[PDB]
Amino acid sequence: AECSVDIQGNDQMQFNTNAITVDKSCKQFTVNLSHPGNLPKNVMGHNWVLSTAADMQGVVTDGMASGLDKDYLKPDDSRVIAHTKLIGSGEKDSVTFDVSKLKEGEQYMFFCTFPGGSALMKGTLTLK
Amino acid sequence: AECSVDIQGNDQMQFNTNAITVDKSCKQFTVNLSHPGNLPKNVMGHNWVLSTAADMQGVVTDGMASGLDKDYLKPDDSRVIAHTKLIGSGEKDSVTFDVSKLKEGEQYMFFCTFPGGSALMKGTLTLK
Ligand SMILES: c1cn(CCCCCCn2ccnc2)cn1
Ligand SMILES: [Zn+2]
Ligand SMILES: [Zn+2]
Repeated sequence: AECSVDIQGNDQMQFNTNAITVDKSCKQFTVNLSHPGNLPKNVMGHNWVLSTAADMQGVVTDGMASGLDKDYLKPDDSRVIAHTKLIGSGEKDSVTFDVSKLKEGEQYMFFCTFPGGSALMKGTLTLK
Repeated sequence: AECSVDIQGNDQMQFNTNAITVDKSCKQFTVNLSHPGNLPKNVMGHNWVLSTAADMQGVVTDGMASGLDKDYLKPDDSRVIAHTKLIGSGEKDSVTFDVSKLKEGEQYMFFCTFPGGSALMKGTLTLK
């Protein structure tokens, strides 16, 4: 199954992968985010958020400053290329987005925007 | 056993108590901190740290800005009345301090200074 990827965030602040490759010839791409482990959303929440490498920092800072009610994202943060809901243990969220929103030779980062000082629940994303 | 208290911080960011009362007639007071649950120091670290209510904020901010090597405390933070080591799952640390360092009618706060989730692992402590 190209044009999708299953990804997990555990009670350890770990994504089960840190490099996503998106196939140049997908019209759309889907991220299937789950949470094993036993910790609730308010303690060990994870979302999967996509931005350019450059924007990641800003998106995170403004995101944490948005609070739990906003899934730790700034409302209408135009830097956020795509994102899932914030999930807790045993929950499950998907996000599909147009691959046309991605550009060749750019660094993208995926990450979780839930609080933790110097991080980071992060990973790279890239076309191919 | 007055003049001491056993206190736990779990994989949930929860101290097992949030109000400590120090007996006016103890010469010294002892806090026995332990960590049930399974998560390592670098994920779910807990220390027990005591300051005035006033100082708590600055101590926490400068503490998180100190990093894991410094047990998330500012070196020689003179606002820190007493503190334990930072511990992970299965670990155990105690701290004794002079009750003379406490003053009647003042709000004191105990807290973990590890970089948090939704809000802070707080509690109160009072002379009586
Ligand atoms: C993934 C992990 N996180 C942070 C999980 C919080 C861990 C809290 C540990 N802690 C906080 C205060 N004392 C101990 C955000 N997204
Ligand atoms: Zn997370
Ligand atoms: Zn802690």
